[PDB]
Amino acid sequence: ISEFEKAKINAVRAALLENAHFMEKFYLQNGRFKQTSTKWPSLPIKEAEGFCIRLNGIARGALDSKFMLKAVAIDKDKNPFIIKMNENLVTFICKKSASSCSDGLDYFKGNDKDCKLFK
Repeated sequence: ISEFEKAKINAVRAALLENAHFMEKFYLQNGRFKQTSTKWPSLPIKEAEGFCIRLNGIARGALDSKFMLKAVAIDKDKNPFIIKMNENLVTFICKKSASSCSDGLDYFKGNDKDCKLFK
């Protein structure tokens, strides 16, 4: 049970690691220590590891200092949790849903429940 969580989380969180680089752009922009480092990560992930990566929430692209990074399980049953990426390099694991999968892989979902801080 619990092993599934961390394994599945890690898997799509690897895809969110792409988003960790995307949000890292933000880190590198907001905190420029070395100017020689040019950095443009662009998220090509819409779905990965049975979860979907979408830009949704406060924005749908880099606008302010906030970077919308969301991974939602296509199947909220096959996968009870959701993986959300915040600019703090932090993951939010919720049993709730924080968005929807526009890829139209197989299934859609809409449930709210428990949340968790993953740092």
